[PDB]
Amino acid sequence: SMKLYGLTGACSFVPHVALEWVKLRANQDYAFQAVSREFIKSAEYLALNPRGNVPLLVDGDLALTQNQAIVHYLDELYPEAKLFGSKTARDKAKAARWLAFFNSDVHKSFVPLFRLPSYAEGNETLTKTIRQQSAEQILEQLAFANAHLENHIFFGEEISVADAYLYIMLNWCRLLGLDFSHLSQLSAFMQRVEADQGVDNVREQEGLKG
Amino acid sequence: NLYFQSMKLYGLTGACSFVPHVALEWVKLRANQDYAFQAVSREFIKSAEYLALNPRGNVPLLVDGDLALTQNQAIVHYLDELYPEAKLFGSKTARDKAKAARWLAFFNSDVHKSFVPLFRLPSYAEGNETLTKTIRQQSAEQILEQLAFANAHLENHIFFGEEISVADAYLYIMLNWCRLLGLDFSHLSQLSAFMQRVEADQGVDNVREQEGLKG
Ligand SMILES: N[C@@H](CCC(=O)N[C@@H](CS)C(=O)NCC(=O)O)C(=O)O
Ligand SMILES: N[C@@H](CCC(=O)N[C@@H](CS)C(=O)NCC(=O)O)C(=O)O
Ligand SMILES: [Cl-]
Repeated sequence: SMKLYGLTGACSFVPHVALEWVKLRANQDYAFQAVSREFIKSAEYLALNPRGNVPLLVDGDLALTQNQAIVHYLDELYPEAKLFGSKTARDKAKAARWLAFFNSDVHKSFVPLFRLPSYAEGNETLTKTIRQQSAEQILEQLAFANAHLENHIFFGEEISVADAYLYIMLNWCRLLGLDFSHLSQLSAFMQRVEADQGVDNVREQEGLKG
Repeated sequence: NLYFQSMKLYGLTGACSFVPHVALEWVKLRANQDYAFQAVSREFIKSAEYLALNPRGNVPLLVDGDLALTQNQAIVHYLDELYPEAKLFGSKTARDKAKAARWLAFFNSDVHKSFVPLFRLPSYAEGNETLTKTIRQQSAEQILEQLAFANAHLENHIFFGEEISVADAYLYIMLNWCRLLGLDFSHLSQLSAFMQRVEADQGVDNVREQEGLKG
């Protein structure tokens, strides 16, 4: 049985949702191990993942990192679970495109809001500037996602791992006090994602409600 | 013939779009499917005509009929689904493919961004000589720490797939960026040998020719 190491509420939410969909749709249970930021820098965890971060999926002798690799792997093993919102190559790729945008381009913009560059620490003006630029970048990227939702209810034909990724980044925005109320589709999107049983179960497990 | 055109890749020569270019060349060589390559300028990708195809104004972009597909990882996973026989991830087996996909993701999502400040200095450092030097040094250090991790893998593996893969193509082009930037990685001893192995691949060789990367 596979095991996922994750930080609750972090990007590892997405493979956690994927695993729960596999559970609900393909009848395969899995283990979730919530980790602390202290544990992931521990000698024990570093021996499994020298990069000292999450997600990490363990499936027997396979220790697999990277959000996109994990979910593409699960999709290959369990095509019937429709992790990318469809079974057809074209539609899966379109959802994979959104996942990749979120994971490679958007998540990136958040990094300075979670961990300030070393050169900025103690510099009030530079710190403010870096945080401002991150906020502006995020809002510009969210506007692009929001525009898509003007004509589509999800980032797949049905709900997909891309939707889970945007959802969690919007939860980060709420926690950081980065408002997105001007992007008119995002609130309803969050409600639709929250209505999915797999998402609901994971939000419960990771302590994300309320 | 008149109803189905080859796939078309828009790319910047020598940039990250090299990777799906190599993927398409491998599909050509191994699955006998030709494709079109359109080299673009940095000016053309900010043009009105191009923004109509790709509002994000960057590359790669793969057009296959009515599908306009962006993102390196999405493009290569798509081609792998259509042409599994091409072994774009260095294997046909799900676990071996996933391990290669993990390296591709590391390169595309984690390492590539470390280069960003070296290609385009953050605006707030413009005109600030000391901050500019600190940013560039720190970015160079970050890249080398990430490359050291790739180097370690190569201590007991010939490639990042079981056979050569899109992950190898991604590291390769980043090491080409390092050379072009003057970022010395020669203390990581597996990397030069790795570049030679990658360059020996027929598909890589073909794409390097097409993109003008030989010297
Ligand atoms: N490209 C990686 C990025 C993973 C990543 O950024 N992980 C972060 C957030 S989930 C993390 O573990 N941060 C804690 C730390 O690095 O100490 C992936 O997609 O898996
Ligand atoms: N996450 C995107 C990143 C695309 C990207 O970084 N593209 C660069 C090339 S390395 C680009 O288009 N740069 C535009 C320019 O240099 O003007 C992907 O994987 O496709
Ligand atoms: Cl994109």
